[PDB]
Order: sequence, then structure tokens, then C-alpha cells
Amino acid sequence: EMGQGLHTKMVQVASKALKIPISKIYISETSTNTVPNSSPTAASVSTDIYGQAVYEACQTILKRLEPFKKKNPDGSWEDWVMAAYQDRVSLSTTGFYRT
Amino acid sequence: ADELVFFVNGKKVVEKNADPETTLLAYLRRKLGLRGTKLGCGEGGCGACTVMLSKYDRLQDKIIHFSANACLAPICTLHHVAVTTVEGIGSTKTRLHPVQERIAKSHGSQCGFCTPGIVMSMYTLLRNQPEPTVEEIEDAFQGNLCRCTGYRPILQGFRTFAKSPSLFNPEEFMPLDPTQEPIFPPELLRLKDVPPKQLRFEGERVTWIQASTLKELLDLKAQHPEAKLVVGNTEIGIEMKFKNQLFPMIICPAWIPELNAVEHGPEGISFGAACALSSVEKTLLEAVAKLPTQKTEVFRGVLEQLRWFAGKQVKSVASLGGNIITASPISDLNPVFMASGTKLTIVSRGTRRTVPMDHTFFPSYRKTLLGPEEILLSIEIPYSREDEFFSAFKQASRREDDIAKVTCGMRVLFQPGSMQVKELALCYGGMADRTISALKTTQKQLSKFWNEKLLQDVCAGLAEELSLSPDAPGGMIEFRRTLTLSFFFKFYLTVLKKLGKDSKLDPTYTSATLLFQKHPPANIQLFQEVPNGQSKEDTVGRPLPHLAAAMQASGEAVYCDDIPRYENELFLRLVTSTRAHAKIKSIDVSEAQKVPGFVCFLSADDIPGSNETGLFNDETVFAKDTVTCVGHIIGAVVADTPEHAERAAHVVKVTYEDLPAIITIEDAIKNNSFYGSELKIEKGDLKKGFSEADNVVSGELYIGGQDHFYLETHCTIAIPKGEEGEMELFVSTQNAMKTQSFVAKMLGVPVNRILVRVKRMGGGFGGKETRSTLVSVAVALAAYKTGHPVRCMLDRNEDMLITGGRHPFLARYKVGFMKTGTIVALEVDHYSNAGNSRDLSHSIMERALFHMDNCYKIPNIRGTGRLCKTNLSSNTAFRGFGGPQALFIAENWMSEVAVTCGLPAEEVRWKNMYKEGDLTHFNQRLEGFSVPRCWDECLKSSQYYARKSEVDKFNKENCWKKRGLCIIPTKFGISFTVPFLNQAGALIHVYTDGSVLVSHGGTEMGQGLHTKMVQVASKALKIPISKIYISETSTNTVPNSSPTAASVSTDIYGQAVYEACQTILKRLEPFKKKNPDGSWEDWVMAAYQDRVSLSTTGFYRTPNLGYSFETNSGNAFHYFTYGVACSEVEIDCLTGDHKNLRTDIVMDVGSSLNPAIDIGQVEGAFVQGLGLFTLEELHYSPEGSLHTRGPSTYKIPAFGSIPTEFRVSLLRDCPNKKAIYASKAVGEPPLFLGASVFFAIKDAIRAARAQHTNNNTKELFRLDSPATPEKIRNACVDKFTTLCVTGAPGNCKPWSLRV
Amino acid sequence: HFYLETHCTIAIPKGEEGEMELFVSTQNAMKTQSFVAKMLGVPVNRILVR
Amino acid sequence: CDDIPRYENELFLRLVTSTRAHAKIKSIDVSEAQKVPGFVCFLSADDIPG
Ligand SMILES: Cc1cc2nc3c(=O)[nH]c(=O)nc-3n(C[C@@H](O)[C@@H](O)[C@H](O)COP(=O)(O)OP(=O)(O)OC[C@H]3O[C@@H](n4cnc5c(N)ncnc54)[C@H](O)[C@@H]3O)c2cc1C
Ligand SMILES: Nc1nc2c(c(=O)[nH]1)N[C@H]1C(S)=C(S)[C@@H](COP(=O)(O)O)O[C@H]1N2
Ligand SMILES: O=C(O)c1ccccc1O
Ligand code: MOS
Ligand code: MOS
Ligand code: FES
Ligand code: FES
Ligand SMILES: [Ca+2]
Repeated sequence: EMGQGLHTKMVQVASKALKIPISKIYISETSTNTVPNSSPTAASVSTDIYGQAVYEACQTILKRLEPFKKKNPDGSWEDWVMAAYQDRVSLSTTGFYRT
Repeated sequence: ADELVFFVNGKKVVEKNADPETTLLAYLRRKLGLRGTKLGCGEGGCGACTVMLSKYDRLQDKIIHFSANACLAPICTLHHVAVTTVEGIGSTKTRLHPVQERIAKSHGSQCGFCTPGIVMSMYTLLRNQPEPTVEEIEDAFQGNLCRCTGYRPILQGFRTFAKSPSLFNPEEFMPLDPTQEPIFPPELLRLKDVPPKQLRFEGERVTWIQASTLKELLDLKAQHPEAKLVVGNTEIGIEMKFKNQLFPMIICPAWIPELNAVEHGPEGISFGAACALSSVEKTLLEAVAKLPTQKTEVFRGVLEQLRWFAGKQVKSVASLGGNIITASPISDLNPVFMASGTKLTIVSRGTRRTVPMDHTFFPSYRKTLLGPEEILLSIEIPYSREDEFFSAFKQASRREDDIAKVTCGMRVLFQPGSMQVKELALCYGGMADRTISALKTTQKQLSKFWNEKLLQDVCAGLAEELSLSPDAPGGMIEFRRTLTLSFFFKFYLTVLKKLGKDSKLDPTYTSATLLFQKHPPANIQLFQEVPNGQSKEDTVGRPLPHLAAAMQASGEAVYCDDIPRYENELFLRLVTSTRAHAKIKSIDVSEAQKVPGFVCFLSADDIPGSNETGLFNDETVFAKDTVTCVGHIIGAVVADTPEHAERAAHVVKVTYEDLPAIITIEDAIKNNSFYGSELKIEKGDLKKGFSEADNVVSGELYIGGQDHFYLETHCTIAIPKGEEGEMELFVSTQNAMKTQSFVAKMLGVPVNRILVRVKRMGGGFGGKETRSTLVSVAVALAAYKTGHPVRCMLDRNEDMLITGGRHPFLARYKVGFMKTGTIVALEVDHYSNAGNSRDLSHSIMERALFHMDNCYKIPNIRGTGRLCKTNLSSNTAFRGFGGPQALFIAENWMSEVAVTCGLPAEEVRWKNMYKEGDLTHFNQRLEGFSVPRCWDECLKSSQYYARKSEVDKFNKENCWKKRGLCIIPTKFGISFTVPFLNQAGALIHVYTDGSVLVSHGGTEMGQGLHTKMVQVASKALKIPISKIYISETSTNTVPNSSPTAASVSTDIYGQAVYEACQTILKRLEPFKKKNPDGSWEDWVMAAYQDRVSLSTTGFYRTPNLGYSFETNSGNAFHYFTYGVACSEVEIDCLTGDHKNLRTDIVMDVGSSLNPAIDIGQVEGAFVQGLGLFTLEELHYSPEGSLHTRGPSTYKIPAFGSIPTEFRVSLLRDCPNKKAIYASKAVGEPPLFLGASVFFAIKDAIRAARAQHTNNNTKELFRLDSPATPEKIRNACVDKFTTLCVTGAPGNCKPWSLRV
Repeated sequence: HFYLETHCTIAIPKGEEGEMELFVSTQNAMKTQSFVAKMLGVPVNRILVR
Repeated sequence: CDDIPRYENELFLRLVTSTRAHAKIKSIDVSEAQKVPGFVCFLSADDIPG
């Protein structure tokens, strides 16, 4: 983030893909121990490619939460996440994109 | 004056404004930034702060080197002294010193917090003796404690300085070359030819005057009688730090030559009052070696005491004058100086007198017959005369560096060549509030002859004259009185032997006159070599040392508090309750606010979020309205320095209104005070079982608690980022996830705002899996409120008081068995003291129930469990998690079954043992039950049967010493008994240079988990471990992690890491195929260029788990880890002390991922269990106030506590398909094996009781844990214990009898 | 460029295995990481750029 | 970046740069710099470990 609002946009994207308020999503910083071998933030494509990578990681999460959502359709995002946790289903995932 | 000049690692230090209250430790860490030296207790008992001091000695015209505790050394005593820390002898950036290299490569370093101090003790030794003996090497560590290793490796590695595969190879060690050692600071050498001048230092509250001459000392004292002298500061330092003592004016007379003079006169040897005890020891040893035995009787007595007097660090700074004038009730020297009428030369300006120390020298508590203007100039220890004999004895809890329970000095003068008493003096310590002489008793024996009648008359006299009321401070009334008579008995016999000339006693009575004797160590470790075809780069199964061992030995390894503080960082001090249960009526911070640097007082009202916390939302972050235990956190003070925060907090005044308190398990039962309902597992038919049973035994047993005593106490640094409630914390915890959510809950912000990072812990052992949040949340609140970073590291006393420990257990049992020993029915009701909150108490009781069978098949069985809710700090996880308590209870009734049946214990245990395929009481199948092999193998390698003979023989030839032998098995179920915790995540990145960064949910606390994880990654990816790295554990890399516990970390994280590596391998596969002959680096780069992601997570969920208490079905564990231990001991029936002669252990850890780490885990766990069952004991006042708050009173196993012959074997060819690379969890399983020592002791006591107690061979006497010297001695009933019968003395027979 | 915030870097040496954590005003954490590692002569996994 | 609080022991670096567009570096003298209060060290090419 250098003022172009990339994090704002990635939160907006994650929020849509996951179908939850942006208020439940947060981006703290950029670091080499969370995401390695990253290209520089340049070429005006950051939204294009990181938006895609964030999207993919979100789909993964959604696929893992599916069974719980299907079991408790009227439940809350919070109910599904906890149920997923209690069932020892991983709640962490990478996402990647290649133009 | 004004300027203080000294050196640290060869560098000159000039302090222009030295504050008399500043310790070297603080100065090194804060001022110089040298964090290698650690704070472990600030009490002188752990040695973690050990450093070397060097100076020019004007007398020996030589540079001398000695060790010292930086925590007790005032920098104001260090003018013109050269200090050497761990970073001054070597480092991984330059080159490690042999001492550092060897302790690291010998696997002598685990969590590594104690390593720097032990390194410096060894270094100091070598600096004095380049080729020390094995005995000198062990004695070098009398003042150093380690909680992880079990000590064996440290000694064995250092043994190389003296003079099947191996864990390390001594042939690769770099030779010690003293010519390459750091040279004494040249500048200091010049300053040696300049006469000392009085120096003056002015601090915030204290003024220090370093007197250069005797005249200056006297003038100052004549002018300022209040002035407190200080030499070694090993007493004053304690008084100021722990007794709230403040001395505005201090005078250090250490430089005065008159106070350092040593003179050999006609009547004895005189020492200046400032001479260090180590100097006295040296001079006296020489005198004893050069002079005739008949003249060194008294010197020998002093040497016996010095032998067990603190450690090298304290004896090298503690002075003679200091010990005498401190006038402590438990001084080990004053009773000796008194009994020998040692001469004291006391002076004052214009006056001078010399008197023999006698009973009058100590009028009352902490006082002497010194005038306020007088100072002790010198002491002359008397030469022994003809017909004059002397003895000195000391009995404490632990042999090394411990406080005396009872200590004494004994002397007798006979008429020329007669056995007729001319003079007799029996002086004791620990029997009153001062050193006393049993004058009434001794006066009656004047002119009497040394015989049986005199022995009886003296014992009866002592029992009467040295009485103790039921409220005597320190308790242990029966034990202490028994020791006073036992010591005399030992003196009596010794004198007989001496009068017998020798240059005769019943042979069975001879060992009673013998002083403690060390025995040559003999350690052997057996493990399996890796398959010959295995690749060199595949380290799984190899004895790879801990990845951080070298950095831990060099002091470069960073622990939480070693992290530099920010320019604006503040310090936090918790304000806790001093009442077990009361309403908080008022909190006054008026005085606290006046303390310099005061920033603020935090309480429940300051919490922005919720004040409800705890694993079960059972607790408050800050007590509101009421306190429910001593130590209950009420609030906290934030200040500019640690000192100021501590001072401010101390004066925070809380007014209370007591409420009825429930302290003990018995209390809880009576009041029906419990958490939840009864826990129970029942199988078979009890009524039927007891019916078919030939015999039936009932009883009650108790197991005391235990303090984790991790060398590094609790600690947290909280960094507020000032954005969106974000906070980054560095914490010493095994549970980053709970830390994160508890901080978030208290603050009222989303969990994604909190980042918790754990690089490593200097030990955890379960004490940091939940209770670490008590500090983390409070520090987080401080950071939130001030907007400044804040940190807090607990002092030892706060840690032991507040953080909880192992759950004490009380058990009521009843067992049915056949005359053959077979068990047919068992009923056990367990009760645990849980404290003022639930925490992990429920799961702990569950694990207890799961192990109430140990390794025995019991057809009809019923075990229940109740959690006692009490007004004590909440107890929690501790290596074993309930298993040791339940296993101990099991082995106890099992031992009584053998005794009752009159059959060999090993025989009774074997026929009751489970067999492959059996089901446990909770119906789980035992597959791959390897106890049998461990058992037969241990029996054989230990030579059990043959030694059973050696023991019986010894017991026939010895009357006041006995031996015991016992072989014990164990099984420990592996997995968290809470299903959902059996999950693990990992995250791995491969950078474009091919280096790999691995991250997993587990934390490093010294157990070698990261090391094992790197080994697993290297094998899985088929690349060298040198290309892989693990930096830390953090919530932003691997979320929702289970606490690092239950011994399953390697199992589950190993699997998650493995999976992550598979995915990596899958992605690189296409490139490896394209370029087969290429390198790992070529493939990675190619993958990167083709835009293939080199980052992935890994996850693992342990399969088939889910036990139900309702249906008594389902698998509670993934598999079991097994082991067997045989220990042999020798007890002193007269004092309670005992030797752990030998122990043999055979452990089944499947195919070990690292035999150095495993084995290190086996030895470490065994020693902690050893401590739990025989040495460690916590004492509380009737009101629930913990007395035992430091290493001085809480004695964990020391270097000299381990079995002299310590042999460990890892079972061969026993792959476990239920875990990563066929390995097995090892963390907790071996701990209970320490009980083998407890039962060997019980065996010995049985022999002693058959010797002087009853005649009832099948007698079943109760022995609770820990089997401390008190319990051992009281159990050895004899004519002495009878004359000391607590209460019911010879004066209390009832008027009538007949029910 | 005239970014209102000029170039800036904070480098924190951890004292272990060449580890270093850096807080930098940069659009390229990867290259900062590798260039720092190249200059120091240590594996890239030792350097953390935030 | 620079808003991040400094550690109690944090130091500061100031780059030493060329005043010529193209030239051989004949000599470098830090004798005057060494006398400035607070001076810690001057780093040059030979200090690079990698
Ligand atoms: C971990 C640890 C273990 C210990 N173990 C033992 C043990 O096994 N047995 C035992 O007996 N003690 C033990 N002690 C206490 C022992 O170290 C002190 O008694 C020591 O001998 C005191 O000498 P010092 O020079 O440190 O005294 P200081 O702390 O300086 O204290 C001395 C006190 O004596 C006064 N004083 C000192 N010198 C003189 C003088 N010349 N003339 C007049 N007054 C004087 C001071 O004013 C002060 O009141 C231990 C202490 C620690 C911290
Ligand atoms: N050196 C050291 N070893 C240790 C501990 C420790 O704190 N320090 N904790 C013990 C406890 S209580 C457990 S549960 C396991 C923890 O790690 P693991 O699951 O990998 O074996 O290690 C054991 N070994
Ligand atoms: O079973 C365990 O050993 C255990 C340990 C820590 C927390 C919960 C648990 O069930
Ligand atoms: O010039 Mo922008 O592509 S960084
Ligand atoms: O007692 Mo260890 O399960 S943390
Ligand atoms: S901290 Fe100095 S002896 Fe423990
Ligand atoms: S390695 Fe010694 S206390 Fe941890
Ligand atoms: Ca509890």
C-alpha cells in the first residue's frame, strides 16, 4: 500500500467473495514470511492479480465451510467457522494467480 | 570517589553516577546490553546469573578468578574488578569456547536458559584448574540449576576436560588452550600499584562508602553507628530485595587488609572477618592435609559444613564476618564456632576486645553482643587438642545448596587418655530463633564417662531441653527433634571410634559414623543406529543436537526479556491479594503515586472490553468486589523502570473484609465445594469382584503438588501499534492462540487485530499453556491504556505464588486380590485441589482416570474423580497432566498387594500386567504393547535379580543405613483427550535461492520440536537441513493452533510439515522431470520463472479419536508410549538423606526421530518426576498463604541428585506406524518413571522398620509423596523417634484405659 | 518522484543465525529481502521484510 | 516507517556519497568524522561480509 488503496480494494473483494461484511476483514501489512517471492507492486496490475489471488483463497475457504453451511443454513458465518474449527477443518489457505 | 571504574569482557566501564542499589545483573542487561546473563531467581539459588570476576590479589601477587551471582553483586563492590560474561569467552559469530562447544554438542542444553550460567561455572573452574578432576567438575555446579536436562549430559560432556552408536564424539572437540584465553585488562594491572582511597557513591535512596583503611571504617562507624556494613551482600541483598529493608548508608570494608589477613598462630588459624568462605575452605583444607588429624578436628567440622554451604558463587563472595553477624537461626557455621569457642576479635574506635563465642553471643533473634560502633575484625578457629573430638552435621531437604532444617556443632574434651568427660558442648541451629547450646543437658554429663548410660541420658535431656511448640515456625516438629538426638547418636558413636584410637564398634554400626561419600559416575546410553543404506542428508533417527544449542551456550539465543526495550517502553508490576478470600473494600494508590516514575495504576475499571477471562470464562482479568486466593490479581502499576513499578505496587493499600475460606481438599469435601459433577469410569462387577477376592486392602494416599520452576519465568512484551486496535506481543507461552483471543476479548477487538509471536521459552512444562495469559492480558491492557510498549517478567516469588502448579491429589482406595497377587477388584476415588478456577482441572482428572490402571489388567474396577474448588491459585497443566498422580496411586496399592501376599513385587506386577491385545478399563485395545520387552530387557540390563541379593546383604551388614530396589513400568496414552485439539497446521515457503522457511503451530520450549521439524522437512524434501529454517511461532502464519502440549507436537506438526513438503514436491515434479540432473536450486528457480507458487499450508487431523464416558467406548488415544525403570537407593535411617545409587531405563519411543533429543527427554522427565516424588514440596500457612516462594525453600533436583549410575536405552526395532516416520511421543511418558526411586525408598524404609520398629513383615505403613527426608526419617521408627513423639511425651499416659 | 515520504528503512538484527527483520518503505519486499541477504551472505530465509 | 518508535539502543545511519561524476577514489579520511560526538563507525566496502 502506497496510497492507491490496494488493501481497501482487496478487502472489498474478499468481502464479496466470502459474502460477509468488510468490517469482519482486515489487512495488517505486507511481509515476506506470509507471502514469498512476490513481484513488486507495479505495472498497475496489483488489483488485477492480488484481487484474483485473494479471490482464490476465499473460494478455498468457502469450499471448506460448505458442509457446515449445508448442515446449518440458518446459521451465522461465526457458527460455521466455529463448527469447522471444532471439526478440525483447517481455516487457513494460500491463494495464487498467473495471468 | 564519585567515579566507579571496572571492566566487562576486557572493555573499560566508567560509571559516573553509580547507584548503590544497582546489581551487576541489572547493569549488564540494561546498561551494557549484554543479555547472555539471565535472571532466574534473584535469590542466589539458581546460578543463571553466574559470571566470572577477576582481580589482582596483593598477597599472592597474582590474578585470581572466581564465580559470582550477578543478581546479588552490587556494582559498587566491583571497582577495579574485571568481569567476564558468557559473551566474553566466545560466540557463534566468532568462535565458541571449548566449554560452549562441548555443552552444546553433548546435548547438555535444552531450553537453554541455564546454559550461560553453567558455562561460566565450568569456565571459572578451568580458569583455575585446566585439568580438573571429575569431583571438582561436579562441585563446580553446586549453585547451578537446570530443569530440562536431568544434568547427566552436562556432566558427561564436561568430563572430557578431566584427566553401539554414541550421542556425541569427544574426538572432534577443540582442545582447551589456556594461552588463547582473554588477558587480564592491562589498565587494571597498572592501577594495582596505586593505594586504594575511600570512595563514595550516591544513589536514589542509598549512600555507599567504600572504606580503604581500618581507621576510616572505625571513624565512620563511630560517627554513623547506623551504617550497615556490606561485604558479599548475600544476606543484605536478600533483606533489601525480599524483606523490604532499606539501609540509607552502607559501608563496604572489603578492601581493608586487616579484614583479609590470615594468620597461623599457636592456638589456631585466624581469618580477617572479610575473608570469603572459599578462602577459609582453601586454607583449612591445606591445614588438614598438612597437620596431624588430632589437631584438625574443628577444622574438619567447618569443612564439613562448607561442603554443603550454598555453592561456588556464594562461597566466593560470602564472608566469615557476614555469616556470624547475620546471626541466622539456621547458620551452619555459628553452631560450629560456638561449640568450639572460636575466638572473635571485635573493635571500635579506640576499643578492642577478644572473646570466645559462647551461648551468650546471641542474645535474641538476629542479634549479637556487638555494640553499635563495633565491627568484627577477625576470627580464630581453634586447633584441636589431645583427647578432644569434634563433629558437625547438617540435614536439609536437598544435600546441595539448601537451608538447614537442623544443623549442629559438637565438641567433647576428655580427661587425659580417659573416657571421662571434662568439657562437652552441643550447639544447634534450626531449633530456636537463634543458635543455641544444650547447656542443661551437657552440664549434667561433666565428669561422667562416655557410655550407653550417657547416650540415653543425653538423648532424654535433648528431648526435654530442645522442645518445640506445635506452632514452631517451620513446622516439622517431630523430624527436627529426632534429628537433634540422631546427630548426637552419630557424634556418640564417632567418638567411641575415635577413643578406640584406631589410628571396637559393632560392624553393623560403623556406616553410621561415615560422612557423605561421592561415588564415581557411570552413564551409558543405548540407542539404534540408522540403516546402513540411509543417506547422510537424511538426519531422521540421527543424534542431531538441538538447532539452537550453540546460541544458547553463547548467550546469543534471544528469550522474551532479552529483546531490547523501546525508548518509550514502560514496566508493569501486578498488584495481588494477600488474603485467601475477602471482599475488596478499598484501594488506596496515594502513596504509590508519589513513587518516582509512577505512570498509573490499572484495575477492572480500565478494561475497555470484558473482565471475564479464563479457559472457562471462570476468571476476572482484575478482581472486582472480592479476591478468592492469595495472589489473586487485583490490578497493576505501570512505571518508568522495573524498580519503580515494584516499589509503587508494594505501597498500594488494599483494605479487605475476610470471607469464609476453603483451602484444603478436606475443606472442600466437608463443604461440598467442587467444580462440576463426579467423573467416573467403571467396568466389570465390583461386588462380585470383592466377593471372589481372597484379600482386601483399604487406605488413603496423598500426592503433594509441584511448581514448574522453568528457569525462565512468565514474561510478555505488548506493542500497541495505534491503528485499529492492533497489537503485537512477544510472549513466553506454549499457547499463542489463547493468548491472542484472551487479549482480544479483554480489549474488545476482533482476534485478527492481535499478533502473538513466540520465539522460544526457557522452559514451559505445562505451566505456560494457559496461565501465561495472567501476565499477557494485564500487559496488553497497559499498552492499550498508555499507547506505549509495555513489558513484564515475573520475579520467582510472584511466579510461584500466582501461576499455579501440579494438582495435589488425595485418594481413597480399596483393592481385592488373590493370595497369588492377582488383582480382582479395585475402587479408587480421586480428589484434586483445583484452586480458584477450572482451567484444565477437568481434563487433568480425565487423564488421571485413564491411567488409574497403569499397566495392569483389572477385571472389576471403578474410579471416580472430583475437582475441589478452593481459595488457592488455580492449578493447571504440568508434564504428566494427571497421569503421574493416578499412576502413583496405582503403584501404591500394587506395592501393598505384594507386601500383603508376601511375594516378590516384580512377580506380582508381571502376572497382573496387560498382554498384547487386551482392552483397558476404558475399553481401548492395547496394540503393540511393548512393556513386556522393556520389562525383560530392563530386568536383564539392570541385573535386577543379582542386585536384589546385594541389597539384602547390605541390609544385614548395616543397621543405620539401608538399601531399596524397585522396578516399575508405565504406559501413557498419546493425544489430547479433547478431540478437537488434535489438529495441526504448517506453512512453508521456498525462496528463489532455494532456502526454505518453515512455520508451524508448535512452540519451542527446549524439547527440540523445531529441530525435529527441520529434520522431518529435510528428509521429506530430500535436501540438507542446512537449507531449511524455523524462525518462530506466530498467529499470523499458522492460526488457531492448539497449545503445544500432550506430547503430540512432533506427531501432529511433523505430519502437517510433511504434507506441506509433499505439495511442494508435487509442484516441483514437472521441473525435476524436465531437468533430472539439475539441482534443488535449479528446479525452484525454474518453478518460479514458470510462475508456479512456492508457498503452501499443511494440515493434519489425528484419525479415529473420540472416547465417550457415557458408553465407555471410543478411542481416547492414538496409541501408547511405554517404558520401564529400575532404581536402587540407599537411605540414611538417622537423617532422612538418601543416595540414588543407580537407575536403568528402557523406553519405547518407536523409531526415534532423534535419539539425542529423545533420551534427553527421557532423562529430563525422569528427573522432574524424581523431584515430584522425593524432593519438591510446597508449604502453605493455614490461611492459604504460600511459604515456599523460591529456590532457597523449594528444592528441585540438583546436579548431585541424579542416580550415580544413570543408564538409558531406547527399545530397538519397534516401529510405530501410528506416527510420523514411525516415531513415538516422548515428552511426558517418562516422568512417572521417577517413581521407581520413590518405591525403592519405600523398600529401604521397610528394611529399616524391620530393623528397629515392629516385626510385622506384612505391615502396611502409609508413605505419601513426596518422600522427603522428613517423611523418610519419621518412617524409620526407632528409640529416637520414640523419645521425640510429637506431643504425648513421657508425661502423658491416660488415667484409665479399656474402651 | 517526490513521494511526500522519502526513502526509509529500519533494520533489526536478531543476533541469531544471521536473522534480521526490516521495516521498509518499499514496493518491493522480495528484492529488498534478497539484496539484503546477498550483501550479508546468508540464506534468504533468514531475512524478514515488513 | 520513521513513526515506529526507536529502540533504546537504536543507531542512525547517514550515507557518505560521491561529489564527482566520475573519478577514482584515491583516499578516504575519517579522522575528522571520528571526532564528532556520538560517532560509532564509518562503513565502507570492506565491511561487507557477503
Ligand atoms: C543462595 C544462597 C545460599 C545460602 N546458603 C547458606 C548456608 O548453607 N548456610 C548459612 O549459614 N548461610 C547461607 N547463606 C547466607 C550466607 O551467604 C551469608 O550468611 C554470608 O555468610 C554472609 O556474608 P556476606 O559477606 O554476604 O554478608 P553481607 O550480606 O554483607 O551481610 C552481612 C550482615 O553482617 C554484617 N557484617 C558483615 N561483615 C561484618 C564485620 N566485619 N563486622 C560487623 N558486622 C558485619 C552486615 O552489616 C550485615 O548485617 C546463603 C545465601 C544465599 C543468597
Ligand atoms: N526442555 C524442555 N522439555 C520439555 C518441556 C519444556 O518446557 N522444556 N515441556 C514438557 C511437556 S509438559 C510437554 S506436553 C512436551 C511438549 O512438546 P512436544 O509435544 O513436542 O513433545 O514436552 C515436554 N518436554
Ligand atoms: O489430554 C491432554 O493431555 C490434554 C492436554 C492439554 C489440554 C487438553 C487435554 O485434553
Ligand atoms: O512506475 Mo509503477 O509500475 S511502480
Ligand atoms: O503438561 Mo505438557 O501436556 S504442556
Ligand atoms: S538469578 Fe542469580 S542465582 Fe538465580
Ligand atoms: S536447559 Fe537447563 S533449565 Fe532448560
Ligand atoms: Ca484449576
